Amino acid sequence: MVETEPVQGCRDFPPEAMRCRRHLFDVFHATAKTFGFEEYDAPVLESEELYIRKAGEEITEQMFNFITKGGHRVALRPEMTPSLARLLLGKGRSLLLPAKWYSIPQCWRYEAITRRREHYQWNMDIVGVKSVSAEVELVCAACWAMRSLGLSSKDVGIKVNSRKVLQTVVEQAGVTSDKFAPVCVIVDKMEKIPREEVEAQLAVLGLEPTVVDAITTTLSLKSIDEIAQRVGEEHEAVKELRQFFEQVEAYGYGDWVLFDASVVRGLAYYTGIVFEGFDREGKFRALCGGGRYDNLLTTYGSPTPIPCAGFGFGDCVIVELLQEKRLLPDIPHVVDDVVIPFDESMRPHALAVLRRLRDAGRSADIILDKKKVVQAFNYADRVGAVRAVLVAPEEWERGEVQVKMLRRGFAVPLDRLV
Amino acid sequence: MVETEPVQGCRDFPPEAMRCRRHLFDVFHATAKTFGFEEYDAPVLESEELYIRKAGEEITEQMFNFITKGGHRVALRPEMTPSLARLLLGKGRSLLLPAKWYSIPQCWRYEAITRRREHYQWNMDIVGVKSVSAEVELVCAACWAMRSLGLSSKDVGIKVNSRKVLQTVVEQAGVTSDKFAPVCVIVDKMEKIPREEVEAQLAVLGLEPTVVDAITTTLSLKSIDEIAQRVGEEHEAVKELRQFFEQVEAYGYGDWVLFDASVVRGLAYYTGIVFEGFDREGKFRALCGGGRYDNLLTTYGSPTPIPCAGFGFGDCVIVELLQEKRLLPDIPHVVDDVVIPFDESMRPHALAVLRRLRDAGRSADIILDKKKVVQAFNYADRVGAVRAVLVAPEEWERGEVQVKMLRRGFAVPLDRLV
Ligand SMILES: *CCC(=O)Nc1cnc2ccccc2c1
Ligand SMILES: *CCC(=O)Nc1cnc2ccccc2c1
Ligand SMILES: N[C@@H](Cc1c[nH]c[nH+]1)C(=O)O
Ligand SMILES: N[C@@H](Cc1c[nH]c[nH+]1)C(=O)O
Repeated sequence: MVETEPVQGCRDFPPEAMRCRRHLFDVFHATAKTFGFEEYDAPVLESEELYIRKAGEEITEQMFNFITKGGHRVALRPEMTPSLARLLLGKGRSLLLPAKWYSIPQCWRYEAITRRREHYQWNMDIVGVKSVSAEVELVCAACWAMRSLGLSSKDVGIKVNSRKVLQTVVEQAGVTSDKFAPVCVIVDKMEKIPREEVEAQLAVLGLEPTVVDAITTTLSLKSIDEIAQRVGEEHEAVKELRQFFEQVEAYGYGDWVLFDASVVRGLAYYTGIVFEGFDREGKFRALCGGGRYDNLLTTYGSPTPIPCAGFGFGDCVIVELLQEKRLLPDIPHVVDDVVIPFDESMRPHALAVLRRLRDAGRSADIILDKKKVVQAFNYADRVGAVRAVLVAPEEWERGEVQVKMLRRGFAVPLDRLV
Repeated sequence: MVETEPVQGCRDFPPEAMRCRRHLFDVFHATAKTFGFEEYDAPVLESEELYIRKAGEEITEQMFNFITKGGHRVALRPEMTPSLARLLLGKGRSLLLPAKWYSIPQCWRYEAITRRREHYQWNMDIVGVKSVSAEVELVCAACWAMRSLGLSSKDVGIKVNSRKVLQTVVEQAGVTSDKFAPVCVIVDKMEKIPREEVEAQLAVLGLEPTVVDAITTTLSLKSIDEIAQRVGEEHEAVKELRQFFEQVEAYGYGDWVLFDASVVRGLAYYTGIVFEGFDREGKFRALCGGGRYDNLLTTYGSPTPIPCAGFGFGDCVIVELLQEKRLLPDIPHVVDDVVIPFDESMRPHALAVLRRLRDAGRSADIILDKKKVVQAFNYADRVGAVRAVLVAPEEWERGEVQVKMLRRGFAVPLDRLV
């Protein structure tokens, strides 16, 4: 007896579960199409060199990696953004900007807590757009998908902030910019852990209380006005946030978005606006997350800087949420027609009827093994047949077949079936 | 400058290539729906124990495997069928038969020839059907997909045979059935390599010339009648083949299928009918391949035998074929509308028009960065916009917007856009 359970921390998708998965993914695809993005994909396997960012990120701590027999260090992608940029660099100047690329890759992490080791992540990125109009498009896409699954501005939101704010606090206070990204990582873990633990974890990177307290204060500012008092309306993070909120208002999604100076995200490459989907009952971790990352491509060796922004939207939390709101009922399998031979002698004919139904775009099954009509009808019910088509010898001589709608069973000519 | 090329032997799918991939996969999905199959999926990662079959198969010689840090021996699936059976066993008696399951998994092999290490394989299996009516359904599905891509009975075919034929030759000649599966593996490599090399490779497994010559002769029989002379019409492989050909005839695909006693397939678990898609110009390797495998589930420790049959249909050869026949032209990207602000002051309004178009199911982009109208029109062309919608201040005061079909530019009220 072989092991039926899957590999540690992975998921099987038998039909029922796969229909839930499809319900979700169809939304990601439709939203992408609505917003005008183009699909792409890259190998699940990447060179390990692609991810070592030296910022102390939780994503680079828990990487599912190994060695090919041929010696090359490779990894199951923990995320898609580095792969995207690998494609964008490959294209060079034959890349046409602006580009709006999306994908639904499965991504992989490794842990000792026997926790999931995989998830599917919708990725949406806009490449080659300087202005916050891209973030606006991105957030609006996030919200569209959410409403498409049947969530409202009363159920979820999008918290927004800009790392440029903290960028200045750290620059003015006298800390070399190399220390910045690792700080964002530490400051991102604020609600999750104590306050004295963060300040000690910051102090470890060579930062005195004056410099640390400035950081504490600026995360717990509640408005843009308060950000303005702290760094002026002159500040570009302020103009960007104002423009961002103005454009999302105009698009019609003002009720979905709000400012939150605590939001930094845990990844290193974000440089400007950042955002984080959340549920309004405070029950769940983030629904999705993204931001602007203007330097990643410079860092990958692009001769000229390429502005980007995008987000990830995982398959785990959104499902947990939809399930709580009872917006993910099991959809049962359907099929238009189940062709039923009265007996084996009728099989050849039933096969020609089966041909016609399919030829006309209908979905159809035919009873495969020898079985009684009554068992065949039971089978039709089980598989969600809208209609049973009985093929009996008597009707066949007349050029007819019996048809029963499942939601007597009337005689019908061949030609009127379709 | 980071490495832009992907990992050895894998493929990137930037937008253009991904549209080809989608063209193909949409066919696999539609054919599956037409034939009434249900989608499933399992982890790309499986325990290594799942594949060691001891038959000398080329698939188990070239397996892309490695060790998790946690010690477990795991592998990137070289095929889907063992994973399917893992799911089917997990379900036990809550599995409803007959079951018609399909999937489009990426599968992985390892080689020293720096050759592809991955492909996408459409898998279609019917579970819980004793009679050849399943193989009929399977082959007909194979052909449907092929015609759906625009191939004809004049371009490709399906060669059919039954391993039960060789089963008897080997049994009558006095060879323990353990030697059978390894023979099928060797006999499958017949066209690819010399004849004396196969007979020496057979002799290595403890088989004298009398027993070997029987095998040689029975592969090069050209008709079913000749199979009948050799093993009688009594024989069930003969009744099965006759029934198979009769049912495919009746379905309307007689011209696509033909008998070929050389066909055995290279995998161990096939027990009855087997089949192999081929192109009629003799140019390419197999388009797809499948068969009946009635014992795999017994072998996996099922308390009672579960009859199955199915096939694999890869993404490599079919593409090569379609490309030769010029049936895979690059489909360029489209989008319904590109909303164009006359200038930045018009952006808020353009965003509300963008809302309306999307709200109505249209796909739409909006000019994201600051740019001239003329550049905006050039952009609209590039991305396959069917229609440009210019939003100017003069028209806006009237409650109008300018609309230009891209395959003057007339004024239109907001409400008539959609
Ligand atoms: C329920 C939340 C969850 O499973 N999240 C998750 C799973 N797997 C990965 C793999 C790689 C990166 C992130 C995640 C997140
Ligand atoms: C062009 C044919 C081809 O690439 N075939 C192929 C590629 N990759 C795999 C991986 C696993 C098993 C089979 C194949 C076949
Ligand atoms: N890869 C990021 C999401 C993202 C896409 N684009 C920018 N950020 C994440 O894992 O959260
Ligand atoms: N897994 C088989 C195809 C198959 C599916 N079902 C039965 N056979 C192959 O790799 O060729």
